[PDB]
Amino acid sequence: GTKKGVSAAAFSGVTAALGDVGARWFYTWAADPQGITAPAGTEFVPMIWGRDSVTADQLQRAKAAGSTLLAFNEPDLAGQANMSVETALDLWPQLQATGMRLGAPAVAYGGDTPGGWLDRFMSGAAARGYRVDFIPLHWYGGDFSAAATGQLQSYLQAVYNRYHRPIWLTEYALTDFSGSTPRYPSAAEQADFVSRSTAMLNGLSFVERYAWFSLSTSTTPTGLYTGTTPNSSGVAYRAAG
Ligand code: NA
Repeated sequence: GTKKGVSAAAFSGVTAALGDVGARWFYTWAADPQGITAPAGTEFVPMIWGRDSVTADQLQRAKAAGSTLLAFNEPDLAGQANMSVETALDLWPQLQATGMRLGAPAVAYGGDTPGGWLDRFMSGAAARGYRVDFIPLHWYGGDFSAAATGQLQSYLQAVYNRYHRPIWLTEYALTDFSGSTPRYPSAAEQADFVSRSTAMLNGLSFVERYAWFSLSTSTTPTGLYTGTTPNSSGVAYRAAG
């Protein structure tokens, strides 16, 4: 398959972990690999994370580093890119002018909601004659049962049905963020979800790429690897197509 990728940072053993897990692509939330040496066959995808990365220098660096460009990360959240739709649209021509295959900003929430951030962005892009080649999404499930895969699927399908752009899933895991501090599944629940979700994602033609959040436990408790050693979730992700 071409779909399976990961987000990553340059922790000790990252090059080995990327190859071990079989990542076809990766990204780093930045315009370059952030110190990661990718294994052969693992494609880096640059990102323009927020307003401060919309510079001629960053855009040229991104275009030198890869072929596909991801736009702003969670502009809908104050603790992430924290950007209005208007600001994102006004910056958009600079990203579009790279000529790269271009992903929408990845909203944290509400991608299928009429009048939400993504909907207003896509509507304004269409009105302005802008190009948006694909839509990357984020999804963190708070229901840790076998039902989680179908919940994720329904969100992806809703966003595809609304805008008819191919979908990337650039962050996903089981994590309940409803509370003052994140709540996580058991290791077994997580590994089962990795298996079921990747099988689902591999069968949806409109999902081009997906990336578990994240490769390393140094990034998040939902990490797949500690150093070069996969946990049961990393083993399940490695086994996925
Ligand atoms: Na390029």
